[PDB]
Amino acid sequence: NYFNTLNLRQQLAQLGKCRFMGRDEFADGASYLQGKKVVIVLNQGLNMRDSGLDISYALRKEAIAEGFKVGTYEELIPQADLVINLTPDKQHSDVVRTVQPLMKDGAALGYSHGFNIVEVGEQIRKDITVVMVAPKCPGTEVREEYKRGFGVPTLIAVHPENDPKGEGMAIAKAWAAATGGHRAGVLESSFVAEVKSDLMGEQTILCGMLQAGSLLCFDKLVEEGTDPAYAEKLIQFGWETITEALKQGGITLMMDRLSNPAKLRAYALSEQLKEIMAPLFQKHMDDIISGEFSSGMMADWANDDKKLLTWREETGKTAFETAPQYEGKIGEQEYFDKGVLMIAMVKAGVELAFETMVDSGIIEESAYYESLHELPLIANTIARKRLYEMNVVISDTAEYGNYLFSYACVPLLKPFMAELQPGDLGKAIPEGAVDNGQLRDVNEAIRSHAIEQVGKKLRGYMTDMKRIAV
Amino acid sequence: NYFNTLNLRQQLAQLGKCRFMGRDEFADGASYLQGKKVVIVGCGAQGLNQGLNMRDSGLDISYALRKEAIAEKRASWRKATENGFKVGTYEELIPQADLVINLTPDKQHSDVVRTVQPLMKDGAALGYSHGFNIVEVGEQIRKDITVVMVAPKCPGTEVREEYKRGFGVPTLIAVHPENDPKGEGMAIAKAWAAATGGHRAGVLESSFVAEVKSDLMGEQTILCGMLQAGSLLCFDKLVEEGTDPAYAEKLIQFGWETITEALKQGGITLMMDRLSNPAKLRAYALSEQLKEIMAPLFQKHMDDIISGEFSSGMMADWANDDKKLLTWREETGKTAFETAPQYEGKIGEQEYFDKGVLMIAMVKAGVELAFETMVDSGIIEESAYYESLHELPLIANTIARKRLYEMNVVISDTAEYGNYLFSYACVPLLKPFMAELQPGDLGKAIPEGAVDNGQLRDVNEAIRSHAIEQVGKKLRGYMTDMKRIAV
Amino acid sequence: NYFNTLNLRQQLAQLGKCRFMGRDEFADGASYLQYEELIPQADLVINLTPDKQHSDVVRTVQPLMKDGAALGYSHGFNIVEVGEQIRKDITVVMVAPKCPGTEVREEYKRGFGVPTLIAVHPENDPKGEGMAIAKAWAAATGGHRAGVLESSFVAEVKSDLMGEQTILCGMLQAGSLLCFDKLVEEGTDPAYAEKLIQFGWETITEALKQGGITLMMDRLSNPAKLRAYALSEQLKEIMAPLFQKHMDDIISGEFSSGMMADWANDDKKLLTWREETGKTAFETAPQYEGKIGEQEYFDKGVLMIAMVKAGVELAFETMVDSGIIEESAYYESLHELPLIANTIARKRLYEMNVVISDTAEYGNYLFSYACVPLLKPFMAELQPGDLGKAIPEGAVDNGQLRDVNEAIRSHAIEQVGKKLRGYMTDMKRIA
Amino acid sequence: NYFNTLNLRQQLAQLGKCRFMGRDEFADGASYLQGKKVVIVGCGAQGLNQGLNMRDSGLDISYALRKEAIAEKRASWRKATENGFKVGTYEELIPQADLVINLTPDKQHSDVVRTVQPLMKDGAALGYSHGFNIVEVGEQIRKDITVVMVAPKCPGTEVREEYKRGFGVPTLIAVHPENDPKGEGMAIAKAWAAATGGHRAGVLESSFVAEVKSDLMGEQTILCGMLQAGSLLCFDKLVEEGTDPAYAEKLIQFGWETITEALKQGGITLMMDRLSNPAKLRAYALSEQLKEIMAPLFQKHMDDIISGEFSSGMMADWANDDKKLLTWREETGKTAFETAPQYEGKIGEQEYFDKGVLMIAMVKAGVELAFETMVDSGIIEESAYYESLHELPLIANTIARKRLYEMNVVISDTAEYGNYLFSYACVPLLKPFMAELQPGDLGKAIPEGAVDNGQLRDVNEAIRSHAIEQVGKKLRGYMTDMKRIAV
Repeated sequence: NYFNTLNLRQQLAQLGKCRFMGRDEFADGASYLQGKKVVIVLNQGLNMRDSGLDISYALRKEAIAEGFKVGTYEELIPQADLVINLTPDKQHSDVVRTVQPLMKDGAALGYSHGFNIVEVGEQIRKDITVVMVAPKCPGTEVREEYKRGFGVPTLIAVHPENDPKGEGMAIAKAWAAATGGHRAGVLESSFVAEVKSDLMGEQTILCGMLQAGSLLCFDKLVEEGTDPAYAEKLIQFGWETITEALKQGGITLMMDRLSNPAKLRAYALSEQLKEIMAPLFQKHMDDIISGEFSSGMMADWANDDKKLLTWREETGKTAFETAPQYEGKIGEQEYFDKGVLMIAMVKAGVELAFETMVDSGIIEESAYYESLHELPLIANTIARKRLYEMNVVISDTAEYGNYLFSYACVPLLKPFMAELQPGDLGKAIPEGAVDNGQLRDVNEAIRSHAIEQVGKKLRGYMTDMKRIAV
Repeated sequence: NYFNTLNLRQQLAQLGKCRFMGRDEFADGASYLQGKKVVIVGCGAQGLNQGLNMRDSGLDISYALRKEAIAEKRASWRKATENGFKVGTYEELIPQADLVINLTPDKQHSDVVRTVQPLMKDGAALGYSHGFNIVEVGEQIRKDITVVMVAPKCPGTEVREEYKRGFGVPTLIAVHPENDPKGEGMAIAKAWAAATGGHRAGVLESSFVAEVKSDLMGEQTILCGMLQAGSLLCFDKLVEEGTDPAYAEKLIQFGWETITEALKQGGITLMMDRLSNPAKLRAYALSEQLKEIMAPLFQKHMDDIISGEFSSGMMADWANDDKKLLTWREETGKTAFETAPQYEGKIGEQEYFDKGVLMIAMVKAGVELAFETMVDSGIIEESAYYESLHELPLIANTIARKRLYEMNVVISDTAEYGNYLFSYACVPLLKPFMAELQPGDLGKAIPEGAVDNGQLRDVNEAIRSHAIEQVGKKLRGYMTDMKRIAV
Repeated sequence: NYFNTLNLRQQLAQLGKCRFMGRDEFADGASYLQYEELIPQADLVINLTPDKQHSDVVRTVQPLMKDGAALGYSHGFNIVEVGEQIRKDITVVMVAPKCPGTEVREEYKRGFGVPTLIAVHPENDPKGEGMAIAKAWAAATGGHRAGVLESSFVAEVKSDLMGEQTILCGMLQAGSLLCFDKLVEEGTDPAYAEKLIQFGWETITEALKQGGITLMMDRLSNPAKLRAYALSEQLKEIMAPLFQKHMDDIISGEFSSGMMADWANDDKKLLTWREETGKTAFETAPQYEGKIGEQEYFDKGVLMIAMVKAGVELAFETMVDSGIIEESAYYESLHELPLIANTIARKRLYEMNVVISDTAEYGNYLFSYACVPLLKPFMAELQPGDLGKAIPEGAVDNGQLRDVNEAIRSHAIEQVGKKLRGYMTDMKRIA
Repeated sequence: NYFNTLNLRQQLAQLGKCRFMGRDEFADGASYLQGKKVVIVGCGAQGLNQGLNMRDSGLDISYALRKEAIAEKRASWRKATENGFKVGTYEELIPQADLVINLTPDKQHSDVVRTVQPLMKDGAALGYSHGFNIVEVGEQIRKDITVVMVAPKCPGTEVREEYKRGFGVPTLIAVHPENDPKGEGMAIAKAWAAATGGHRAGVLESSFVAEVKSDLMGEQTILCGMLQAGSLLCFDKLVEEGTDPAYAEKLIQFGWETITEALKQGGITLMMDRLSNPAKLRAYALSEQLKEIMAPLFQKHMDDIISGEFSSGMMADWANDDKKLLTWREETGKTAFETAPQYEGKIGEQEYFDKGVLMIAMVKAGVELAFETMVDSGIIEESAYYESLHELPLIANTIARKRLYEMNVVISDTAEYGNYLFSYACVPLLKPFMAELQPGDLGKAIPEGAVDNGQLRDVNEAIRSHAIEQVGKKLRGYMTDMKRIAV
């Protein structure tokens, strides 16, 4: 909607904003927010307090009728310098359409995600400064990391249309610092870049790939013997185990945890998935860009979330979701060795998401964070309570997206599955000799990928930031 | 229209295609086209010229014209016959053609293609020099016809002059994806290109969309639009401030050529280096102020070009008997500069630089801005470089030959309309800017002297550090080697 | 000694001369160049006799050589290590193919060739046609087909001698013995242990040939790779002073002098070591009848792999630290290692020491009889999986794996290697 | 002596040590010395500077003077005490002292330590500011004594001046391997360097050998030797060609400083950039000719510095009562340039450039040739830079203050000897070159005007593509960051 009012050059200009900000740029912290009253509409407030800010949660009237000054809207919004609205996507219009009137002049509005501004096309009072601070973590590891004296990497942005006194960045950086983001790393992006990539990631590989992949591997393991109790155990904690290597060294390291002959097959499966799934990944990115996605989901918002719930149904009534969990323990290496197709699905999904985004004007640095960086964290979720936990930790917009994709992906891959060879999923592939040349050329192609190169450079930064704990 | 039926991802894909090909990729020269019947439609300048080259290259070239042209002893008809070419009618040469090269003016493209297709056999190839008919008009070519493009990077006849010197002009080639049934696009495309001599100087593998958008932006912005605007703005200023008209017109007519020659040898960096330190810094300053003022107008043109608002607009004029094109042509021809007498005496090379500080700045400003705007619209640097700097020295040569009149005559009608569309906007835009020119900006040299070391250092780096200077150095290198192989 | 008459600057000059020529510098080809009876009527002479009887040859060949004639070498040892003088009218050049055996011919017949080095002596190029002859000569051997390096007599000798007596042969011999005796000593049937060693090096270096150390290490399981890495380091740490000693004596000429002395002592040391070495268990051991899977040689040769990595790096490093060019060091501390491994698989150490020059052999022994003793305490503390058995394939520390992988492919020689191999791979594509 | 005891490999090892350290590598600063006895043997300009610096840094500093020097309150006594510095004798200070900084002239170095060691406790450290003692003389220090070094990259007293400004001077620290028992060398050296504020500009982790060998080369060539030979040669030339002696004396006295300042801001690149194009072209050509002629001489110097031929020869003179050093000093002071009257009128900044074409070229030739010759001898580009360009501006400031007299009086005797050693050979060497200068090379400006585009482009690249220019921009970039930290 708002994105669609821009032209190619203007969309591209915004679509490609994402710079890793230096440590010299945060030589102030939450300074610009010192003294000023900050009204949130926990994760962050708790952290910001320890930074020296005046946090105050403004709960709903009905809620505040049945350690911060938990007051209300009119009882806080007026003298508020920065209203950090963190309500669900489906209700931003209302919240913002009731909070603005109460907001004083020269105040700033705070967003966590840019769906309202960009997709819904919300109109904010020309004197209100609109900004955004979104930490890279599906859960609450932001507050946790804050305790360890460190923090999670975060993205900041300031809507051009609403930068009255030109103090958007000052507030943004201040807010980010208060959350500890400057400790890990802050990405100077934009509302448009954040929304398109975010939607792409979550529905295509961060959650979309993991749901379809879980319901495809489990179901397959069962069709091929395998004790469902044991199966479900592999699928539930697998993603997490292989993705932990992914977190430590990218796709490169993840592939190296396999035996050379295993790896090669994994690479082979990887390339085949990308061949099959490419069109779907594209369709998803294209619909996000054209605004066809947002438009469609919103139709469900006004239709009682029918689709969003109907899919909740089937999801909860799936073999995997409703299956016994093996009691015995499974070795770490066992999840790799037995999860060749899973590793292959990760590589293909990560690479395809990355590539599709970059082909749509999104900068690599940005695409990296939305197609690989958070993949681990979301995996940890399933490794706690199957898909259920995932579709609970993530927003409804994410879940809606995941279903939209996964319920299309699964069928698409039915034939492919019906062709798996022994060793692909379930039984391990024995280490052995392999063509020296093929091993060399394949190992190179992997670490040579655009996401492995930037992922390295980016992981290298976020590391030097953790070095500084003095 | 066609571009408009594409989504963000698809447009970007096309917009970004531009690879400098390897000399070895043309090992078969024009062989693929050997023994084939090549029919050229429209014997204009580029038409006749490409014909001569392709003939000298051993190809089978014959010109096809509307029966009326041949009947009326029209000029196109005489040009062909007087040049020992086989000239016939559409129904007489098209039916057995393997390659129909449409080199008629853009306005006529749709009509030409509408009568030539029916006569074209199955599997035959249709060639263009500009992708306007395909991208902007949306022309639908029969499914079995292969559509390709070969666009020599030169405004006039240098493509022939260079070929006679055993060399050539750098060229762009493309093959429309929707029309490559036998997958022989590139084969035909490379053959034709080599036939014109393009492989000797360098050939770029781009796309129809990338060629149309970048090419339109360049001509209506820095390649022609800026030169006209600048010539008029600068000449007038020169006279207003006292300079003798006859001497002022000489300064402008040959000024561009002299300073762009330096640009040719070494990009913006060298052009600026010809100036004295204090003069350089001022030029730098002026160009930055100029880029601030013109950025919106530059952007409007690029935006309108990307959105089809420009083609749509010009097509409106096509159907209006070229009213806007012709009225602007006539007006531009009545300008003081176009009629001003030319200085009798002589002007030294360095005088054009010293007395043309603003002209140098306009070139720098226009070049970077056009390049920048294009790259910001999804066009790849290589393309942007060729359409916002490479051909500038060539257009300047045209002006040094016969004022603006020559430029507008040499360039296509689409380029002429595009130029005017920008010119009649850019001149007013700069009125206030010109009103504040300081002494030395234009007309008089800035006394040589000391300059702050830090500033000269910072300005020298700002110059050669620019994206266009980087790419330029590289791309000029390639072309210099291809030319280097003149043995 | 010539090299010794030069000063630090003049030495670093020669020592650092080595440029990988291009496809273009070989357009003419052998076109330029197209007993006492032939000696006089000769355009160019090609002395390929052993280093010991080199001075003599020239001392009888010069007199017969016409004026403006050219003299060619294959090892500047006689020019650099031996203060050999030649007529100022004689143009001295060199063309030495980077291959020990005879693949210099086997490859030519196939169409390709062996990457060869060429150089011209400073004070011996009056007509200034050194390169003309060298390029034409080398071209006639098929060198331009694989790649020819433009180095110098000094750069050639100094690095050539360090390579053969260190990683190319010295490490191979000492490694074989140390490893064979250790296997047997730990139980392993001597007939089996014998095949492992004889053919192990060849199998291992094959990967090394295709993708340098990186690929060699990649053939091992992660846990085995990590162990091979550690063993590699420990190893370099210990052999360090020895490689340095060898490189240093080759620079100072303490080596060339020591061996030229044994030339007067009727190759005493050279033959005492040639014999003593044949009495070794490995040289005189029964060969397993059964078979050993390609992958077994890797999984059961961890310490063997470590010796190669360590040896190649340390040799490469020590050469660069003495003023030798990277690419120059690559072709003398890794490129030829595979070719020599083949020799050992063909006929144990006997074959190797027989193929390599007498100088090469002498050097090998000088290192072996020193290295072997040095590693005894090391070997004594080995662990299961390190040699003979196979470290079971399992999980490893993501971080440690990742760091080691990068540590391995980040080494200088691995960088140059990937590049140089690429060059040669494309020089071969041109056919 | 010592350096000669090492072999090719071993030499190159030490010879190639010199890496720029990270800002945070000095988090502790000089806290490793806070609470220890810091004694400084011998007091002079250099000494007092550092002491006063480490003083404010917070370190117990004392000055151990000779027996007589305390009885008749000599210069050293005065300078120290007057500043409120704790003074004493060797017998009452050296013992129970953690760090004994030997800041005395090289000529007396051996003897100084040959009396200080015995009194030094166990585990005590012996610092330096030049390794001529260690490297050039077989000075044997107690196996238990740690030998470190901290030599600031400034000939004058800016090490103290810049410290008072809250900044510092890039310093080069090192540690003799043969004397690092408790392996605390780097810990101390690092602290010492921080105590002089050196970490505020940039601290280079090098070695005793790299320092000596490079430090000596630069001073006797480009850094000083060239400046003296250049001054004399040009002054005599300017006068011989008709420039008023008083004006010529001023052109030379203040030219090196002016030209060299631009050098300080942007390396050879910016320096050349201050000249007019035709002038830049000529300076460039003169630079090449000058390097071809002086190559053997620069080489000889570097070579003798390595072979020990230099240190050997100078030490000989030490015993001969400094015969040569004094004779040359006397001769120099009688040169026309040193006694000539200084023009009273003002000379514009740009004039020093324009009329100093040859001076600029001499700096280019000398700088590159020195750098080139050092690198060709195993010295790292990083180390070659600081000793063949970084300090040139500072030495030029000296001459501008009091002709060559001041230069020679500021630099050490070893430096002065090296200078004369080179000068009195360079001057006769360039006599025939000077006889061939063309109009404009010296004393008169070369009028701006046209120049071949390609040529100017080429020269421009050649200039900024030189090795020293590369490392230069890199290093100067680092030092500028440490500088930009004015927070």
